[PDB]
Amino acid sequence: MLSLDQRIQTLAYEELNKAVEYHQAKAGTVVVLDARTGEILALANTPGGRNRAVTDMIEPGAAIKPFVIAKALDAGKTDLNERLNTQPYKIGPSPVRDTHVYPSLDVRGIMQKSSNVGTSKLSARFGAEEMYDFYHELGIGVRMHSGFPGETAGLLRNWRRWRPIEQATMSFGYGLQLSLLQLARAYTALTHDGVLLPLSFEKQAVAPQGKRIFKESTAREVRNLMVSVTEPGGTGTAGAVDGFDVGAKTGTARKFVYADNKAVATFIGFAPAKNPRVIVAVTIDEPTAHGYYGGVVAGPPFKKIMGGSLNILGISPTKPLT
Repeated sequence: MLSLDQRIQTLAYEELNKAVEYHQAKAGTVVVLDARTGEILALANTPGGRNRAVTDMIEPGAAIKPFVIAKALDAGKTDLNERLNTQPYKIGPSPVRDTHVYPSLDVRGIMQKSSNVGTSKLSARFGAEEMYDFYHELGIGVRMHSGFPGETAGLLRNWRRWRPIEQATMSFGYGLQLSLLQLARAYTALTHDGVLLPLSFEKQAVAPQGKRIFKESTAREVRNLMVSVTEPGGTGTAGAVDGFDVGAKTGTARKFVYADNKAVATFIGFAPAKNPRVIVAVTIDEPTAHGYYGGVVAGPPFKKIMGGSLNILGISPTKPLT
């Protein structure tokens, strides 16, 4: 009747509490979607006061980067061969920096290493109004109308109020806010070959009519780029799943005072990367023990939830098991 798959939800709820307790976090959330139909297979929240996946508005941090890269590729403002100067720079007083000083990176490196500089430079190739409409067409600031009271629209500030630094920080996930469900929805544009899905709490006999945001070719090429995140040399190797190519993104969103230690560890990805079937999104709110970063904190729960979901759904491994 409903789209909930109890086998996946119980797996997700248990793996979530495991991670939340181990790292002594304030809260956590997991979303599992059918990557081809948008059916919500699992929605787990801890300490399960409210449905945080739908209600809690967060700055996504680095999790939004693949959409800026996809947009730059879709419109032809960059390509897969271009190497971008990724030295840290400033816009007036405000700095734009990565964790490491990379002299140059292509779009694959920007995804792989999670480069704020590279992503902001690609975004700066669009006008403020262009990015505003892009973010709004991704559903940022658009209510899900899931039915749960306390649902949030999200925050997308009017483009006319954007300072140049603010457009830059939005490109790597600060200055706009959305729920984990909204963020998981947006990734259907990458898995469903450029077509954004509306999501559904009930079973779907066929994928509903979505809305195209990217060319099919753009979505496929971006998916390949994101597999470098879980492969050695990427920030999300802790989310690799045995027997699959996993395209994913990690982020450590910082919170208001931006604090250097209070942060929401995020890990979101899909598999099988080339022909995705499952989206898994994990957020761990304010971990205080055994790590800080989305990769190390939310990676392991993603790994087990993704691998179990693929197994539960009977998805054949693409590579030999180890």
